[PDB]
Amino acid sequence: HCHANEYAYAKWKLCSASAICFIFMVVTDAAHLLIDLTSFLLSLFSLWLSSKPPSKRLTFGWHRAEILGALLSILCIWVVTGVLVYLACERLLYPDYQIQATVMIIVSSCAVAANIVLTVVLHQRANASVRAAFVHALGDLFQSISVLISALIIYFKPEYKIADPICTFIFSILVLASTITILKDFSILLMEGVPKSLNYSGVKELILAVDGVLSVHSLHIWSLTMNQVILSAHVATAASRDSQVVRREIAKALSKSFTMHSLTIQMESPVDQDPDCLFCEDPCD
Amino acid sequence: HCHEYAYAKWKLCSASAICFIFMIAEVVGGHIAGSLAVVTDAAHLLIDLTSFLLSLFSLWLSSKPPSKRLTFGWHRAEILGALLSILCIWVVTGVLVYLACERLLYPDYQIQATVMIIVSSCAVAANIVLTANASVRAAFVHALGDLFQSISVLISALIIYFKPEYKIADPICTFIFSILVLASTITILKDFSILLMEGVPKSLNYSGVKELILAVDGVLSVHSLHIWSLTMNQVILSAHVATAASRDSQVVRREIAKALSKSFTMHSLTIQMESPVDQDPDCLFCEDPCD
Ligand SMILES: [Zn+2]
Ligand SMILES: [Zn+2]
Ligand SMILES: [Zn+2]
Ligand SMILES: [Zn+2]
Repeated sequence: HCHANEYAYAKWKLCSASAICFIFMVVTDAAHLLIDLTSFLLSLFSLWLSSKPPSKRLTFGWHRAEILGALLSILCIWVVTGVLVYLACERLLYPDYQIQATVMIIVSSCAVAANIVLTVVLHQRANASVRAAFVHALGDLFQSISVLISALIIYFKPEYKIADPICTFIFSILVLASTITILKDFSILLMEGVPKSLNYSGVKELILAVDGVLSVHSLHIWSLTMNQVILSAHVATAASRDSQVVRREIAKALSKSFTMHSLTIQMESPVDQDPDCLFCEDPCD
Repeated sequence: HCHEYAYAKWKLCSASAICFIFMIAEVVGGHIAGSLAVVTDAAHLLIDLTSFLLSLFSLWLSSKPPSKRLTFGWHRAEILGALLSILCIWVVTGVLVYLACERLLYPDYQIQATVMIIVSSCAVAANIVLTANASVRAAFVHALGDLFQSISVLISALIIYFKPEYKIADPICTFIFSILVLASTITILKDFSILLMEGVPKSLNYSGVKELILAVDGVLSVHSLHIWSLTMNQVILSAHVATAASRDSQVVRREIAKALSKSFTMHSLTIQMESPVDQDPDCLFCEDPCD
């Protein structure tokens, strides 16, 4: 008949961390004291949207909205990065600037400790929702050390005085290198692309492992947000065989292969027309 | 059975290049000259430029057929680029309102708008020379719409040449134009978001299509009804259905899909055509959409 364990593990992840970065929240230096707080509050928002039920307009529910908000946060990250870059290139163009070289250090003192508390505690031992907040936390950890160490030279030998530019540069660059991966991941998720953890051809062999299947076309198997996969394909079997028990055994095999979320099978007839099935011939791969 | 590219590129890539140099002119008149009002349409021209860009981009993608990792072609990358361009519009409007409210609170500036007027005067004249299916009309309506916006920027600045008394025509006009453009963004982004989360198309109705299902001799009971569209107008269908053992299930779904095609166009569709086991009270995982 084809028919709150791990998501609930996330309630104790940010609801506290939100208040923590809130307490965390020089006047211009306190600017990024909220870029993390807002992001993680929106992450919790995404969690509550994952809690939502299905509907008619949204038959599957309100799930991918989580990735939507995630990528929105990532775009705001893209934003704040370029902001810092503008500051750095301008202050390169304006190499003159005066401020005590430790007043920012002494407040980055708690910051490096502030960030690392929430960052690596949020480290894994696998919803990307958590990971998106983590790489942000891991991201602003760079902001914690972008000026802390890079200003000590000014405090010690200001004959260079511009180590903050290069350190900000490299840290923002590494944040972006962190982004690119999950960026392309989220893309192919929303791009209706099959999940990374799966091998289309592998699933094909899983199918063909049954005596019943003689051919399969119009196969489509993509996933929801994280581990919720949807399956569709056509199949022709021996006309002598009972599709019902056949398809039941098929679904049995697909389940015993690995997890599923939703499966549809056309169960076509052997009849069928290969020479012009080219419309769904095969994925070019 | 379960079922020009050059000119397509050229007449649209070249047209986008015409819009590009349009932007180029209105922006070389833009920054150093005045820096106050003219930049308003700049984005609008630029955002429509990017719209044409991403449409031809999507054609370029469609030139690549689907693959193993991509079962449905590079279509939805259209929406990706669309929403990204939307966010660019949002950030440019944001910096615009930022500087505008700053100049409002900080009146410390001065402008000889006249020399900045004529560089923006022929700009709307350039909007005049650039003038079917109710879409080209909608584009002509868009064109007419662009005028109302573009023509408004001058008439504001003109009396100021005679009336230095107020001088505040630029902030308010920039503000209202930002409102119009952000409202357009709101509309289109609501549309595209509802499209995402694998939403059903607005042009169609779940209840209507499921009634079309239930209105056939074969059907006895359906469930798992999951239907939606890809990017713009290509819809996909998935659902289960049980009926009597006597029915020739194959021809049943055959005629079902036939009547569905008859109802309207689809891109893909699958049906499981389930059995009269029917664990109805335990089908709560597939009982109905909450609506
Ligand atoms: Zn079922
Ligand atoms: Zn075929
Ligand atoms: Zn087929
Ligand atoms: Zn059920």
